[PDB]
Order: sequence, then C-alpha cells, then structure tokens
Amino acid sequence: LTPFLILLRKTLEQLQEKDTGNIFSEPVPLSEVPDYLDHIKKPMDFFTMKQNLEAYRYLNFDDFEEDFNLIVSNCLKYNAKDTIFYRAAVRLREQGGAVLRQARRQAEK
Ligand SMILES: COc1ccccc1C(=O)Nc1cc2c(cc1N1CCNC[C@H]1C)n(C)c(=O)n2C
Repeated sequence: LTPFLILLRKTLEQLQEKDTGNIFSEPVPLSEVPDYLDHIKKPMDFFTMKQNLEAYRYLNFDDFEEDFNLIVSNCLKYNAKDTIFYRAAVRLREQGGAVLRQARRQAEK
C-alpha cells in the first residue's frame, strides 16, 4: 500500500505545515510537564505520528485521523482557553480539517 502511504506522508506534512509554531512537533516532554499524564491519557504529536506512519501502524485513514485528532483534543483539554497553545489547537482543527477532507477525497478518486 504505497499509493496509500504516499498520500498519508504528504497529508502528514501538510498537517505539520499548519503547525506554524512547532507546538505539536514532538511529545509534550513529561519530565518538564510532570502533571501532563494526570489529565492526558493518550499523548500524541507529529514526530510520534511520523514514526507510526513509517513503521506501518496506520493501515487506514481513520486510524491516522484518530491520532491527529488526539493532538488537537489533548491540547484543548490540558491548556486554559486564554493560552497560545489552546488558540493554536483551535486553528489546527480548522486548518487540518480541510487538509484531511481533501486527502480522503483524493483516496476515493
Ligand atoms: C520541548 O519542550 C520543552 C522544552 C523545555 C522545557 C519545556 C518544554 C515544554 O514543556 N514544551 C511544550 C509543552 C506543551 C506543548 C508543547 C511543548 N513544546 C513547545 C516547543 N516545541 C516542542 C513542544 C513539544 N503542548 C502542545 C502542550 O500542551 N504542552 C503542555
């Protein structure tokens, strides 16, 4: 499934391009944010997702979109509304939605 993996890789880069601050580029570093696991049960970030993609752990679009969504939702859930992080997650949901919709469309032809 390289036709599919070509699409996901491009789609992942497109999503990651929307992260203009590199807020979601690597995991929330748990040593630096020791209460993060108290609120967030399933952390996610673009580096992890790249590893999963390249390790063949995303069979279908849904399992890929799942992780992307965790990135957004974790961030909305952990950070106060009046934070740059929360605002970045609001943006990324809006902007990633379009990328994801077009990519699902491209899959179908
Ligand atoms: C690599 O990040 C750090 C390095 C040194 C000290 C602290 C951090 C850190 O806490 N970064 C961080 C925390 C986040 C966070 C993102 C970061 N980082 C900002 C800088 N880029 C790396 C990214 C993981 N998000 C989205 C979030 O909800 N939280 C709590």
